[PDB]
Amino acid sequence: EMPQPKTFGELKNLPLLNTDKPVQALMKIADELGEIFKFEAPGRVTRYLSSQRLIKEACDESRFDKNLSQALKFIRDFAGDGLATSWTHEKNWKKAHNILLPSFSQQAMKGYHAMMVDIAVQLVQKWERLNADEHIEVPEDMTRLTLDTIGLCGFNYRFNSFYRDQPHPFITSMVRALDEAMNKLQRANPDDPAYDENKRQFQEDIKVMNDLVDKIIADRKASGEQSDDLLTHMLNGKDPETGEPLDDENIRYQIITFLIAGHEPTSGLLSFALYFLVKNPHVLQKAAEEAARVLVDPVPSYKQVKQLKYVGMVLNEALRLWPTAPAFSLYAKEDTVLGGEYPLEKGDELMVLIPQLHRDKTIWGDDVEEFRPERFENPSAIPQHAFKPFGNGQRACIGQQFALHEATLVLGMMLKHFDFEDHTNYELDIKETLTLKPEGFVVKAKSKKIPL
Ligand code: HEM
Ligand SMILES: O=C(CCCCn1ccnc1)N[C@@H](Cc1ccccc1)C(=O)O
Repeated sequence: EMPQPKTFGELKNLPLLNTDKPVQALMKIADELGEIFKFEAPGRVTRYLSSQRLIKEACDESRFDKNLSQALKFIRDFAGDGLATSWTHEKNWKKAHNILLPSFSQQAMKGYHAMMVDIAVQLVQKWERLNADEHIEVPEDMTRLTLDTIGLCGFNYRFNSFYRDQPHPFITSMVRALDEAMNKLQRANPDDPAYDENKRQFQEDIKVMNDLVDKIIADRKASGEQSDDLLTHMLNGKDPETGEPLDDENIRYQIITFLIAGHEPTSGLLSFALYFLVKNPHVLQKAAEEAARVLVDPVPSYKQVKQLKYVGMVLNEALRLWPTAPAFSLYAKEDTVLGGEYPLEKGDELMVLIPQLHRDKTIWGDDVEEFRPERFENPSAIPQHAFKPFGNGQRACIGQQFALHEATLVLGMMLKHFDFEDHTNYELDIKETLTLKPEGFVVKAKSKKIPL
């Protein structure tokens, strides 16, 4: 009874994801098959959920817990039992959860703001300093910004991305390791000697990341500056339940986890937000008007960022259309029936296909493809589990407020400081990595010539 997309013999559905854009492939499948489809691969089955109707059940934490998708399982080879790749039942998940949640308290957020502004100003300055007719490589610069922000705010580490015309080596290795991790989904015989080089490159890339992590830790140890940041909590915070701090190994995984998680989807969000803004000039103008009205100081204060309501709406609407961490996986904690209709056995896996959730016309109306920030004029109007860019429940994104604050600040500053032109009439082309990004999205920015 459950729809299932086309199969490939013994490979079952797995070749469907042998594409550069698997999330978009799954969205198309969802478009065809509806709110739920079974997806089989050799030795694996999951069910992709796309309707709020079913996802609200899936989001019942008494019935389902976070599952490590194959992607996360393979990413776990270097993210280990960091927060994102740990099972809820692993001691280190709840420990690190409890230890690191304070890093995203309101007070923490205020504390990050200055460094977020530091990086944002670097972005603005970069764009201010472009010559006539030069253009902005949007995902690239958003990723420079987000990486630097998480590095600086989180770890008091400067990736100095705006000093580089190429991504920081960490990124290069992180991108290749993520990609290798996700390529393993397709690999029938992962121990085939043909993948020895992939294994070597994987370890080399993991070593690059870990070397940077070791440097972040050593620099913090050696530091004479007082820090009270995410790393501080990693190195010193004690879990109230266990009384225990994170052990060294987990700290390292958390650093890797947060460097990755703390920058990748946010960069996508910013990129998509700017994409949608330049595609929707009335929206852009409204957002710009808000930025101009609110950001009355040379650098935004924390409170001003919080007053960028419409910018927040823009970001939420971008997350609605292109949630940059576009899926998460769940497993049935016990036998349960989904939707009154689909019996699941304990351990059965679900995938929540967030972009498709966000296109559930029964929630959003028929105009789901339109970019309408006003959908979020009162976010509380959105039904529960209808809008899930940050995942669910206690396994939701710990960094959501950081992401949104950063993105609101940055977008606000961008909108305050520049007019943007979609000079190429850019054709959305969504590159799928760990996140989604509008690949090749370029704009031209005309400074409003507002000093910092
Ligand atoms: C707009 C940007 C972001 C989006 C869309 C996003 C999305 C998500 C989603 C969907 C999950 C759940 C994944 C799952 O259940 O498998 C998640 C978890 C997580 N995110 Fe984010 N995220 C963003 C930014 C960030 C930031 C800025 C940080 C850290 C500073 C971060 C750190 C994490 C961590 C550590 C987890 C795992 C939480 C846990 O399981 O304990 N993310 N994110
Ligand atoms: O589920 C995840 C992993 C989601 C990670 C989201 N994310 C980002 C940051 N934090 C969490 N991919 C999806 C889509 C997919 C399928 C095959 C190959 C690659 C991708 C799936 O396997 O169905």
